Amino acid sequence: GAKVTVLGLGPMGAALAGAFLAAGHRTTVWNRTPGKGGSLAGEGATEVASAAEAVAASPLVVVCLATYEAVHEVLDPLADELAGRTVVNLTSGSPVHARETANWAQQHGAEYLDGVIMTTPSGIGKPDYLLLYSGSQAAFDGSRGTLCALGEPMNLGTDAAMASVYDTALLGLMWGTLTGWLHGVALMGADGPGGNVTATAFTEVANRWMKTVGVFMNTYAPHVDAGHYPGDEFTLHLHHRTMNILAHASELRGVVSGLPELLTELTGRAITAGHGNDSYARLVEFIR
Amino acid sequence: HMGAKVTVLGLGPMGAALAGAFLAAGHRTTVWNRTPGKGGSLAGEGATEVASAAEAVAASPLVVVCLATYEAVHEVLDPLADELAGRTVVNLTSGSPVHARETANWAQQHGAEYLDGVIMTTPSGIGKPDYLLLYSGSQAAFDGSRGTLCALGEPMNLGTDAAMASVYDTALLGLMWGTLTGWLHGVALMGADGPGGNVTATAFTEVANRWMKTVGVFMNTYAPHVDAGHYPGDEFTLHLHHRTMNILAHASELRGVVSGLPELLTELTGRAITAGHGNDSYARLVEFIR
Ligand SMILES: NC(=O)c1ccc[n+]([C@@H]2O[C@H](COP(=O)([O-])OP(=O)(O)OC[C@H]3O[C@@H](n4cnc5c(N)ncnc54)[C@H](OP(=O)(O)O)[C@@H]3O)[C@@H](O)[C@H]2O)c1
Ligand SMILES: NC(=O)c1ccc[n+]([C@@H]2O[C@H](COP(=O)([O-])OP(=O)(O)OC[C@H]3O[C@@H](n4cnc5c(N)ncnc54)[C@H](OP(=O)(O)O)[C@@H]3O)[C@@H](O)[C@H]2O)c1
Ligand SMILES: [Cl-]
Ligand SMILES: [Cl-]
Ligand SMILES: [Cl-]
Ligand SMILES: [Cl-]
Ligand SMILES: [Cl-]
Repeated sequence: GAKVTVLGLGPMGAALAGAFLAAGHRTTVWNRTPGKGGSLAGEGATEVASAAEAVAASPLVVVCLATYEAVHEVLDPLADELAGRTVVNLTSGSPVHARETANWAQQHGAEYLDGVIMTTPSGIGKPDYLLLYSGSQAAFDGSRGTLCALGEPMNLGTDAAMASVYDTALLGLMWGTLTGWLHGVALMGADGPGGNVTATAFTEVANRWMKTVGVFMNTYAPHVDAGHYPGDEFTLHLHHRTMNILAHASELRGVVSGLPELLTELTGRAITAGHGNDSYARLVEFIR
Repeated sequence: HMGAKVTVLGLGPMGAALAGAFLAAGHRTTVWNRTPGKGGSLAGEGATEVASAAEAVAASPLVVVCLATYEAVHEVLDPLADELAGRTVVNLTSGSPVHARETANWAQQHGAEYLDGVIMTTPSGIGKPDYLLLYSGSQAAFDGSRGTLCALGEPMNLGTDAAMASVYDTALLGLMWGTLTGWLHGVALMGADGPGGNVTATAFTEVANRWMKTVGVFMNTYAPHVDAGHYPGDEFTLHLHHRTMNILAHASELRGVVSGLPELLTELTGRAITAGHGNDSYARLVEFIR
C-alpha cells in the first residue's frame, strides 16, 4: 500500500509499474512520450503529465530509462524536489555512471540505490528472478518490502557502482554455462555410440549435475580469497588430462565450439608454472 | 531392505571407496585387486578379500568393476567368460563410448547382464546421497541392482545403450568447465580495481549461486528449441546477446581480465547474426558448433 513512482514506461518500466500494482502499492507513473500508460491506468495506476508531479507523488521514485544521460535529463531539473526522497535507479549503464549519479544524488540529499534487473520484462513480478541493488543501505532497508514486488532483491553493498559490475560478471557466468551446455548438447546429439540423445534428455541430467557444479564454485571461492588453491582430489593435472579427452571426443563427433582449446591452453599455462596439484581456482591468476 | 552379495574388482582409490560404501550399507562385499596388500582397511570393515579375480567373480551375483582402463577390464574379465554367465556386471571404469559398447557386447555374448557407468564425483564423495552415478545398458540389471547401487550415491539410468554413460560424462564435464570458466571470469571482473570492484570471490559467488537458478531456467527453456529445430528469441535475442557480450568484452579489457571467453562468445553469436538469425534464441547457436 506504499506510494511508489515509476519514471519510464518502456517495456521494462511498464513491467515494473505493473508489478508494483499487482502487489497493491499506490503507483504513480510518468513517461516522456504521452500515451503509454493506458493499460496501467486501467489496473489502478495514476498517470501524471510531468515528471515533477510524479516525483512529488511518492517518497520512493523508481527510474527505468534508456540511458543514464536520460536519467539526468529528467531528474536534474528536479534536484531541489528530490531532497529526502529515495531514488532507485534500475537503468542499465556503466559503473562510473552509477557512481556519478550516486554522487549527484548525495549532493542533493536524495537516498540513492542503483540497481540491475536480472531478467526481461516478462520475468518482473515472478519468483526466483533477481534484482540486484547497491548504494544506500537505509534506502534498501526502507524500501525492500516495496521492491519485493518486482522480484527477489539482493543488497550487494554500499558502493552504488557494484550492481553494474555484477550484471556484467553474472552474464559472463551465464554465457560460460550456456556455451558448455551447447557443447554438451551437440556431443550428446551427435551420431556415434551412446549418442543421438535429445537435448531435453541431456538437460534433465544436466540440471541435477549443476547442483554439484555449484558446490564446486562454493568450494573454490575461498581459495581465490585466500590465494591458496589446494587441489584435493581434482587437481589441475586431472582437469588438463580430462580436457584433452573432451577435445578428442569433440573432434571425433564433429563438435567445434572453441571451448576445449580455451580450456587446455589455460590449464596448460598453470601446469607449466608448476601448479598442477592445485584447484581450478588457481586459474584466476592466469586470466587476471 | 535386505543386504546383497557384491564383488568389487579393483582397489585403487575409487574402487576401495566403492567397496567401503557397499560395506557401510550392510552388503556382503568381496574384494580383489591385482596387486596384493591394498585391502587391509577394508577387511577390518568386514570385506572378504580373495586372491584371484576368479574367486571374486564366483562369490557374488553382482560384480562391480573399477579399474584404471578398459584395457585392464579386458585383461581381468576375458579369462572369466564362462564364470560370468548369469551374473550382473556393473562397469564403473572410465573410458570411451566404443569401449563401453564392445565390453557390453562381449558380456551379452557370454550371458552376463551388463551395465556401464560413470562416477560424477571423486573417491571421498562415494557413499553420499548428493553425488551422481550414471548408468547405461541393461535395464534388468539397473532395476535389480538399484537398491544395492544406492550405497554409492544417487543412481541415474540414462537408457539402454551401454555407451551413453561415457558420452554423458564428457558432456557434463564440458558443461562444468564452461560454468567454472565463466565463474572465474566473473570473479576476476568483480575483484578488479574500479568503481564497484574489489569484491571478494565469496561475495560474488553468494549472488552467483542464486543467479544459477535463472541460468538453469534458460537451459530448460532452450533444450526444446534444439530438439524442435525452432529458436524463438522472444525477449532475449541473439542481437541482445551480442550487444551485451560486447559490453563484457569492453569491461574485461578495461580491468585486464583476459580469459578468451568474450572473444569466443562474440565470434559465435556474430556468425549466427551474419547468417540472419539475430532474432533467434541462444539455442540457435547449436547449429554453429555442430
Ligand atoms: N528490456 C530488458 O530486457 C531489460 C533487462 C534489464 C535491464 N533493462 C534496462 O531497463 C531500461 C529500460 O529498457 P526498456 O525495455 O524500457 O527500453 P529502453 O529503450 O532501454 O528505455 C525506454 C524508456 O526510456 C525513455 N527515454 C529514453 N530517452 C529518454 C530521454 N532522453 N528522456 C526521457 N526519457 C527517455 C523512453 O521514453 P519514451 O517512451 O518517451 O521514448 C522509455 O520510457 C534500460 O536501461 C535497459 O537497459 C532492460
Ligand atoms: N578417482 C577419481 O576421481 C575418479 C572419478 C571418476 C572415475 N574414476 C575412474 O575410476 C577408475 C579407477 O580410478 P582409481 O582412482 O581407482 O585409480 P586408477 O589408477 O585409475 O586405477 C587403479 C586400479 O586399476 C588397477 N589396474 C590397472 N591396470 C590393471 C591391469 N592391467 N590389470 C588389473 N588391474 C589393473 C590397479 O590395480 P593395481 O593396484 O594392481 O595397480 C588399481 O586397482 C578409473 O577408470 C577412473 O577414471 C575415477
Ligand atoms: Cl508511503
Ligand atoms: Cl510523498
Ligand atoms: Cl545436436
Ligand atoms: Cl552368487
Ligand atoms: Cl584403454
